[PDB]
Amino acid sequence: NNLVPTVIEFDIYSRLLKERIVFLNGEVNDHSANLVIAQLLFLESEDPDKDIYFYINSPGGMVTAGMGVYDTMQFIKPDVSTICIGLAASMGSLLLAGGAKGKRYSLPSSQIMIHQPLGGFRGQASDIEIHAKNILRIKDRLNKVLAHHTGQDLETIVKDTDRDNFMMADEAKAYGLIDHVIESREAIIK
Amino acid sequence: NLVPTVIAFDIYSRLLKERIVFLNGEVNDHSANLVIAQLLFLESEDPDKDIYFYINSPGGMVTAGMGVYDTMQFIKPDVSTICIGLAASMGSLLLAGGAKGKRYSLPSSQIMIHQPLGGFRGQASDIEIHAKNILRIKDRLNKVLAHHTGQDLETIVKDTDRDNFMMADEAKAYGLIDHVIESREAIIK
Amino acid sequence: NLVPTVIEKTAGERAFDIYSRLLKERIVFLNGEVNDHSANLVIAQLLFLESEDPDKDIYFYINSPGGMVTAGMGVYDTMQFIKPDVSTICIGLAASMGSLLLAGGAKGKRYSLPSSQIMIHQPLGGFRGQASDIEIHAKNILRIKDRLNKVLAHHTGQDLETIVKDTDRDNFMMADEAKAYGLIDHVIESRE
Amino acid sequence: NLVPTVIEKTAGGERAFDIYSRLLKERIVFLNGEVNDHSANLVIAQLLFLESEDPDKDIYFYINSPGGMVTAGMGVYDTMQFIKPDVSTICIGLAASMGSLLLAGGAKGKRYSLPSSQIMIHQPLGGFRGQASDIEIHAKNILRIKDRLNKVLAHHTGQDLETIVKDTDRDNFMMADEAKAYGLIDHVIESREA
Amino acid sequence: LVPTVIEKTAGGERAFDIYSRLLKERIVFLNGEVNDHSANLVIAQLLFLESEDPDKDIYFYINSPGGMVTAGMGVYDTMQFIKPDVSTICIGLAASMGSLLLAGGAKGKRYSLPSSQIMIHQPLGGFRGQASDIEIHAKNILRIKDRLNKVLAHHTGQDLETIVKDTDRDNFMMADEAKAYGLIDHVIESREA
Amino acid sequence: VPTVIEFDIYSRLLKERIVFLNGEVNDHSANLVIAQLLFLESEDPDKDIYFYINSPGGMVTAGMGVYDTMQFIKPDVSTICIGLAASMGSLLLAGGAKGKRYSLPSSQIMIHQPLGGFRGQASDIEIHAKNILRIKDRLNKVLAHHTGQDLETIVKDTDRDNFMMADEAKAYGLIDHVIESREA
Amino acid sequence: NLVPTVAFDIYSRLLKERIVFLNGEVNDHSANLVIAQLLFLESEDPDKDIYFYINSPGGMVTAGMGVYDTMQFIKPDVSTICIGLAASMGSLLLAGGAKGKRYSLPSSQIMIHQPLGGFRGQASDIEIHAKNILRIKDRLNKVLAHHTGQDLETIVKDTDRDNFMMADEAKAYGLIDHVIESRE
Amino acid sequence: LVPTVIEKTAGGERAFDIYSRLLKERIVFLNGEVNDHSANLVIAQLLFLESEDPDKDIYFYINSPGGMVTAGMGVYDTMQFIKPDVSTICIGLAASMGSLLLAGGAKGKRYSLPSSQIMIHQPLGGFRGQASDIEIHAKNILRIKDRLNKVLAHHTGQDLETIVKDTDRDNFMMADEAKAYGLIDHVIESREA
Amino acid sequence: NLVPTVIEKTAGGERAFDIYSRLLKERIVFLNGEVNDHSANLVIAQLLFLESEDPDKDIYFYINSPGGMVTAGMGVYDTMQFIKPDVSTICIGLAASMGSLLLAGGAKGKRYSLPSSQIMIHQPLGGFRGQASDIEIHAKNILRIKDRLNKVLAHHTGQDLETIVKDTDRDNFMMADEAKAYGLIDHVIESREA
Amino acid sequence: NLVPTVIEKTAGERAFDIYSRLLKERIVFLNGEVNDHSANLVIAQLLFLESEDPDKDIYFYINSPGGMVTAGMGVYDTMQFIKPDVSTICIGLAASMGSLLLAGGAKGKRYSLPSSQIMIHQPLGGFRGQASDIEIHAKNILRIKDRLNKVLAHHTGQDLETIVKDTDRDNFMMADEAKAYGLIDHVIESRE
Repeated sequence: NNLVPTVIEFDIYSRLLKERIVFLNGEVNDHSANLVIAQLLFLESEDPDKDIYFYINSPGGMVTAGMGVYDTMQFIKPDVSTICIGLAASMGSLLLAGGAKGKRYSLPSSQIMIHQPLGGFRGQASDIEIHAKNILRIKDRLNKVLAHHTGQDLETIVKDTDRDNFMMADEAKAYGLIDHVIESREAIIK
Repeated sequence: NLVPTVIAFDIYSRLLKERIVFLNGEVNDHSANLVIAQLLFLESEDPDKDIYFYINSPGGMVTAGMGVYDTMQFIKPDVSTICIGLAASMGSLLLAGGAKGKRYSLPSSQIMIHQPLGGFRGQASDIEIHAKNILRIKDRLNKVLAHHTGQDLETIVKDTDRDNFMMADEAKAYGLIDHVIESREAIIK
Repeated sequence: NLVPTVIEKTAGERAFDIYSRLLKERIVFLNGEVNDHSANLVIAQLLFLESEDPDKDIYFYINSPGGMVTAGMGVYDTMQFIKPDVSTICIGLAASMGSLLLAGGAKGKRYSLPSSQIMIHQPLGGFRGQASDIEIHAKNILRIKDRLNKVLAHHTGQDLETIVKDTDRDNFMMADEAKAYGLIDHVIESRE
Repeated sequence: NLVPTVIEKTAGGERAFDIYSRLLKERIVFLNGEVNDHSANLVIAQLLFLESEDPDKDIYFYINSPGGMVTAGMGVYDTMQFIKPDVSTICIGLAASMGSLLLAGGAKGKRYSLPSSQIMIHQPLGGFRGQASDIEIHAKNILRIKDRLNKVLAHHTGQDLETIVKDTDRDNFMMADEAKAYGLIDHVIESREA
Repeated sequence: LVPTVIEKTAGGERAFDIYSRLLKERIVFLNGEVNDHSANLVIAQLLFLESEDPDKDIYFYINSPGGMVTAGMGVYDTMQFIKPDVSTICIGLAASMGSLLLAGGAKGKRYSLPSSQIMIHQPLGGFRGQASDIEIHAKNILRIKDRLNKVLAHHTGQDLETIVKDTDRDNFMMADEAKAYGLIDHVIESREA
Repeated sequence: VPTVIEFDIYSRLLKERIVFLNGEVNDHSANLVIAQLLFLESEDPDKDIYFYINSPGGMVTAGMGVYDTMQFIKPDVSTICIGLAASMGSLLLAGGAKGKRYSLPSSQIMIHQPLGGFRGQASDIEIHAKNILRIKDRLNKVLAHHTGQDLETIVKDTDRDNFMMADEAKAYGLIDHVIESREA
Repeated sequence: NLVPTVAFDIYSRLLKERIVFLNGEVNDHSANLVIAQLLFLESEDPDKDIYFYINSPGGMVTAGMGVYDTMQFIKPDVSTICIGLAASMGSLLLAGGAKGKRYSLPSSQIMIHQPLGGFRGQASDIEIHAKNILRIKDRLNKVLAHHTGQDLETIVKDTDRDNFMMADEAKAYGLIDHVIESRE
Repeated sequence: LVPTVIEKTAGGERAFDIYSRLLKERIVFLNGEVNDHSANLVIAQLLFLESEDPDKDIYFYINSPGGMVTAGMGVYDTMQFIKPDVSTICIGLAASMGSLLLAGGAKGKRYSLPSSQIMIHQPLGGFRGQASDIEIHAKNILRIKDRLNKVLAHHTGQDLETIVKDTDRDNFMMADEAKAYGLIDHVIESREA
Repeated sequence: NLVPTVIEKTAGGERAFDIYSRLLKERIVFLNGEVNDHSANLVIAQLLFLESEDPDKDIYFYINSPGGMVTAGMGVYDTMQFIKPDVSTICIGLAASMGSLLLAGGAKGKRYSLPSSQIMIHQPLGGFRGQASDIEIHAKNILRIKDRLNKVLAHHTGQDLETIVKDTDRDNFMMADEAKAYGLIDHVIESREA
Repeated sequence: NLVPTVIEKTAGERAFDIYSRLLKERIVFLNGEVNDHSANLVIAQLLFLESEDPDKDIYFYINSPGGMVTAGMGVYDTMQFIKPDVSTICIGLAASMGSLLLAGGAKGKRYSLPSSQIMIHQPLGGFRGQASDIEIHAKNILRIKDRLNKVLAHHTGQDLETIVKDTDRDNFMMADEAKAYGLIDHVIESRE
C-alpha cells in the first residue's frame, strides 16, 4: 500500500539517494523539477567525481522547470547517467537523452516519446505574437538539444517531432536517445 | 422577456417597417445573422431607400461581425449607422462602416476602438498558424478603419494598440462618425 | 403571475398584453435593472411613440436601481432627441442611472409618487489587467463620472460642485427632498 | 382566428386569453407571492389599465403575499392611493410585511380577509456590507423607511404611532378577526351571501 | 405540451387547451404541490366559475401531496365563500393540505375514486433565529395546527380530540376508510352505478 | 499505519522482504514498488522477495517499469495474489519468478487487452492507435512467454475480459501454485 | 514525490551550505520563507555569500519587494542564480542580486513586464488604486534601471509588454552578469 | 515545508523550525491576513517572549493586508501590555489593521524597509437583518472607527481631524511618506548604516 | 532526539512542542475562535490537566471568541467552576455570546479585559424544522436555556435577572470599561506594570 | 487551535499530546458525533486501560449528540465487558446514543456537570428500495428501538413502557431531571 516505508539506523527514497539514485516520477513541474535539482546539487557536494543515477518515468510537463534539470545535469561535476523505467515522454525524453554520453539506459519494456512543444495563450494580437515567437525559439532550442545528444541532423529531429512520435527502447537506442537497453543485471553489456 | 406588441407586429418588426434595424448587445453568430437577414429583407423591399442601423454593442466575434460589415457594403441601399449607447470593438467598426456622410451618434455615446483579441492552445506549429492569421486580421481591420476614417494606417495602428475610448465629439473629429445629433428638430441636416 | 391579456373585439378578435395595451396610452415603463435589453426596449417604444405621434407627450414610468451606464445614456439621449416631451414618473425607486433618467424628463413634467426612493451616486466600475490598461479605464470612468454629474447639474440647476459633493457617497432622498433638489418638479399623491 | 383560451399563459407575450385576463375583465387583480419589481409593476400596470377603463368603478385587489422589496411594494401602495377608483383589498391566504401594508392600504371600509388568512406585521429588513461611512448612510435610510412605514400603518389602522412601533418590533402574526380588531382590515368575510 | 380542442363559438371557432375545455364543464384541477402558483390558479378558476354561474356545482378534482398551508387555506376559504357548491373528487393522492381541501368540499359532494390514497397529518414548519422569535413562530404554528384540526373536525364530524390523536403522525387511509372517517362522502367506481 | 517511532507496519514487513502493490497501478504506486525492489536487492541479492499483489491494474507504462525491474534485479521476485490481479495486476503476477507465482484460493485473476483513449486530428488518432496495437502485441507476447501459451491463444483469450479463479489461473500458467495453508 | 532525508530534509541540508530557493509563485508564504532564511543565514555568519536559486513566474509585488529589500538590507552578498524561469517579480529578484554575482543557467527563460492589478468599486476608489499601481510601475522600473544600467526610458519601453529573453540576451541587457554552462 | 535548523542545547541537540530559530532572537512575524488564527499565534509568541525576558526588545516583522479588527486589536493591546518594547518592521505590506499594528510599535522603534507599502483606511463591516439590529451594528462600527482613529492619532502625533480625513478612503503611502506622517520612525535600507 | 520546537503544530499528533505547549507550562490556556465541540473539549482537557498538575495555582484563560455551541460552551463554564484552581479570564479581542459568558464566568475578582476588546451579550440563537409537536419541544427547550444563561449572567455580574433579560433581548456591544461597569469583568488592564 | 504537547523529561525527552497525557490518568473522552472512527478509538482506550490496570476505574467524559447506533453499542458493550468500572461524566451534551452511553456507566458512578443537556429519543433511520427490503429494514429498526429502550429501562430502573412513552419524541432534560429519572446518579458542581 501507498506511503513511503521506513528503514533502521529514513524513507526508501532517502535510502536509495544514499547510493546516488535520484527519481523523476510523474509530471515535470516546479515542485518536481526543484526537488531533482536539490538532489543533484546535494550529491555533487557529497562527492563531485562519483556518478549519479537519474531514473526517469515521466510524461514531461513544464519546459522552463525541466530545462532547469537539464541545465543542472550538464553544469554539475558528476556524470548524470539516465535510465528510463517506464515512460519518457516530451520533456521526460529530453532529460533521458540529456544524460552523460554513453551512460543513458532504458529497461526493455519502456516507452519513449518525442514531440514539439505545447503552449497556449489568450489576449491581444500583439501579445499572442510575442508568445508565439517565444514558443518557436524554444521549439528550435529543444530540437537543437536533441540533435546534439542524438547524433541526428537538425532537420531529422524536426521532421521526427512534428507529431508525437513513439518509440520502443530498441528503437530509441537505434535513434540515439539512449545508448543501451538492459534486461538483466547479470547479463553482459549489450 | 416581453416584447410589446403593436398593429399585428412585435415592436422591432414595426420599426423594421421604417427601415430601422438594431444591433444590441454582443456580436455573435445569432445576433449578426439577424442583422444580415434584416438587411437582405430591407433591400428586397426597396433596394433604393436608406436603412437606419442603430448600434449599441460592446462588440464580439470578428467573423460574425465582418459578415454584417460586408453585407452593409454589398446591399444597394446606403446603411446609415447611429450610435445609441456604446460602439466598442466590432461595434465601432460597424458604426464607422456606415454610408459616407450618414454615420451619427447621440451626444452621450461611448465609442472605443482596439486591436483584436484571440486565444489558442496546442502545438507550436498551430500556434504559429493562428498567430499569423490573427495578425492578418489585425492589419485588415486597421485598413478598414483607415479607409472609413481617412486616417493614416500608422495612425490607426498606434491608436488601436490599447483600448481607446472616445466621446461622440472626439469620434467625429477622428472620422469614425460624421455627425453628433442631439435633437431631431435642430440642424445640420 | 405573468402579464395578462386584453381581448379587443374587431370587425373577430385581437389580443394585447397589458403593457402593449398601455403603450397605446403613450405609457412606457422602465422596471428593474438598466441593461442593453431593457434600455433598448425603452428606446424602441420611444421611437415608436414618436412615429405614431411626434407631438403628444409620453409618460415614462420609472422603477429602477440603475445599471449599465452606456445602455442608460442611450435612453437619456433618445429622450432628448425625440420630438415628444417625455414626462417621467417615479413609481418605487429611482437610483443611480434610474435617478438620471428621472431627472432627464421634460422641464416641469418630472414626477414622483409620494413614497418613492430617489438615490444619486458616482459610478461603479471594475477592471483587471496591466497598469497601462488600468490607467486607460480609470481615466475613462472619471470622464464618465464628470459627464453624469454635468447632466444632473443641468436638469437640477445645482452647481456642478454641489452635484460632485452630494454624489461622492450614496445619497438617498425622499420625494419631497428630490423635488427640493431639482431632481423632479412635482410630488403627486392623487390624480385630482 | 378568435383568440385561444387557456388556463394560464406560459409567457408574457403568449397570444392567448387566460383566467387572469378573464378576471381582469371583472376588475379583479392579484398580487400572488413575493413583492419584487416584476410582480409589483404588473399590479401597477393593471391598476392604471383599470382606471383608464373606468375611473369610477371599484377594483378588487386580492392579496396572498409574504412581502418582499419595500420600494417595489411602496409603488403599489402609492398607485392604489393615486388612482381615482377605490381599491378594495382582500386577503386570500397570507398578507405579511409589505403584503399586510398593501392590504391595510385599501380603500376605507373596503378592506377584507377570508376567515383563515394569516396577517403579519413587522419592521423592515435590510443588509449592507462596506465602509463604515456607507453603513451609516444605509442605516439612517432604513430607519427613515421604518418610521414612514409605521406612519402609514398608523394612518390606515387608526392605531397611534407608538402602538405600531411597539407591535412591529418583532414579527406579529394575527388571525383575520385580530387584524380586523387592530384596524388592518374592516371586515372578515366567510361567504358571499352574508 | 398540452393538447388543444377547437369548438364552434359561431363565432365561428375558438381553440381551448384541454384544461380550458374541461373548465367549460365546471371542472377544475389541483394537481401536484400546493403552492402560491397552484393555489392562486385554482382560486382564479373558482372565482371565474362563480361569475359564469353562481348556482351550478363545480367539480374540483384533487391529486396533491399538499404543500403550503397559507396558499391552501386561501383555496379552502374560497371554496366556502363562493356561491356554488364545490364537489371534491380525489383522483390519486390527497395528502396533508390536499386532504384538507378534499374534506372541505360541499356536504354530501366529496368523492374519491377507489384506489386513491388519503393521508392526514399535523403541520410542518421551521424557523431559525433568536429564542424570542422561535417562540413567536412556535406559538403561531400551534395556532395553525389547532385551527386546521378544528376544520377537519367540522367537516368529518369527528371530535376535536380524535382529530388531534389521528393527525399526530402521518395517517394513511384507503378511500373506503376515508369515507368511514368522514373525509369524503362516497367512493365511486363507475359513472353509471 | 501502525506505528512505532525510532517502523510502520509496511516498513517492518519490508524487513522480511515483503512488498505490496495494493490498489491501482499508477506512477506513484509503481515507483514505490520499484524503490523497494531495488532496496531489497542491495540488502541481499540471493534471498527471495515476496511481492503481494491486490490490484485492478492501471497505467501500462508505470506497471511495465515494475515488470522490467522485476526481471532486471538479482533476487527472485515471488508473486502472491491476495485478492485481485486484473489487467496490469495479472501481468505483474504472471511475471513473477518461475516456480514462484502463487495465489491464495479466493483471489480473482483477470486478463484483457489494453484500454486507452485519444482525441484529436485523424493523423494523431492514427499515431496513437498504431501505438496501442504495438502495446497490445507486446503484452500478449509477455503473457505468452510467462504462461507457456501460444501467442494465438492469448490473443483470442484476452479479446474481452476473462475472469479466472485461482485453480484456473494455475492451469492456464498465469500462476504456478494455489496455496491454502502455511503448512504445505 | 515528497522531500528526502539526509538528520535533515534535503532543503534544510542545502540551507546549512547557504543555499536558498524561491520556487514557484511569489506570495506572502513563499516570500516570508525566503526572508526568514536570509535573516537566519546572516545571523549565522554576516560575511559569507548566500546563494539564492530562483525559478519563479513572479506573483505578489508587495511580498516580492519585501524579499528584494531584505536582500539589499542584510550584510551578506546575495548571489542570484536562475534555474528555470525568472518572470516578473522573478526577474526583479534575479536582477537585484549582488553586483557581479547574478547568474543564469544557459536555457533559462527571463521575462520582464509592467505590473498587473485590478480593482472594482466607486470611481473615486478605482482612481486611488490606479494611481497606486502607477507608482509601483515607476518604482519597479527605477529598480530595474538601477540594477541593469539601462536608462529609465529604455526600461519603460521594453516592459510595456511581456519581454522574454534568453540567458545571453538577459546578460547583455544587464539583468544578470554571467551565464554559467558548467563547473560546480 | 518549513526548513529546519539544528542547535546544540548541550543537551545535546534540538531541531527548530526556521521560525522557532528566529524566535530565539526575539523575532516574530505577522505574515498575511489578520484573523483569529494569525492574531493568536502572534499574541502567544509575544507572551512567550515576555516570559523569557521582560526587558529585552522584541522585533515584530509585519507583512499584512490587515483583516479582522477584533483579532488585530488583541495583538495591538498585547503589544502595549507586555513589558518588552515591541519594535515593528514593515517588510512588504502594512495595510489596514496591518498599518495600525506597525504604528503601535514602541516609540522610536517603528521601522520600514524602503519599498514597503503602507495603507490606512476606515473599517469595513456588514450586517443584515431587522432595522433595529442594523442600527445597533452601525452604532458599534462607528465607535470602532472612532477608537481606531484615536489610536492612529495617538501614535502618529496627527490631530484626530486629520486622521479622520486621511482614512475616509484607502490612503497608500511609500515608506518615507509613512515616516513623515508619523506611522513609523525610520526607513532603513542597510544593516550597517 | 530531544523534542523539536516549532511555532505551531500542523496536526494534533505531531511530536513537536509548540508555542501553545510552552505557554500551557505557564498555566496559560486559549479559547480562540468559535466555541464548538472541538475547541471546547480542548479547553476542558487543558483545564483538567492543569488542575492535575497543581490544584492550588491559578489558571489564565485567555478568551477571543464570537461564541458558538451553547452545550459545548456550558461544559467549559462548568469545568471552570468544578476544578479547584481559580480560573482567571482575560479578554484579548472579542468576547461575544458564549464567549462573554465564559469571560464573566471567571473567578471572582480575576476577570480581565485588555483595553480595546469588544464584549457582546445576547439571547441564544437556534433553529428547528419539523412537525409542530417537535417545534414546540425545541422552543420550550431554548426558552429554558435562555432563562438559565440569563441567571448565570445575573449571578456573576451582580445585575438582577430582569436587567440581564432586558439588556440581552438584542445584541448588546460593550467596550471594556462598560463591561467592567456592568460586572462582566472586574478590571480593565492596560499594561503589566500598573 | 490544535491539541498542545507536554514534554516529559526522561533519563532526554518524551512528547505527549494533552489527550495522551490524560489517558495516563485513566481519562477517556467521547466528543462529538458517534461514528465508527470515534467509537472504535474509545473502545481501544478502554481495552488499553483495562490491560494497564484491570481493577482501577476509568473516567469516561461524554459530550456527544449521538450518531451511529452500531458503533455506539460496541462502546456500550465494551463498557460492560471490561473489568474496570467505567464512570461516566457528562460535560456539555449527552443526546441520543450519547445519553445511552452516559446511562450505561457503572452503578453509582454516573455523573453530570450542572449545565449539561441530556436528551433521549427513539432511533432515526432511512432506507429506499423494494417494499420487501423496506419491510426488512423497518422490522430491524423497530427491534433496535426496542433493545435501546430495554437498555435505558435497565440502567434507569424505569419500566420499559415509561421509556417508550418518554422517548417517542425528543425529550430534553436538565442534569437534575436526568438524575431524578435515573439516567445518572449525581449532579456535581465542585470538586470538594
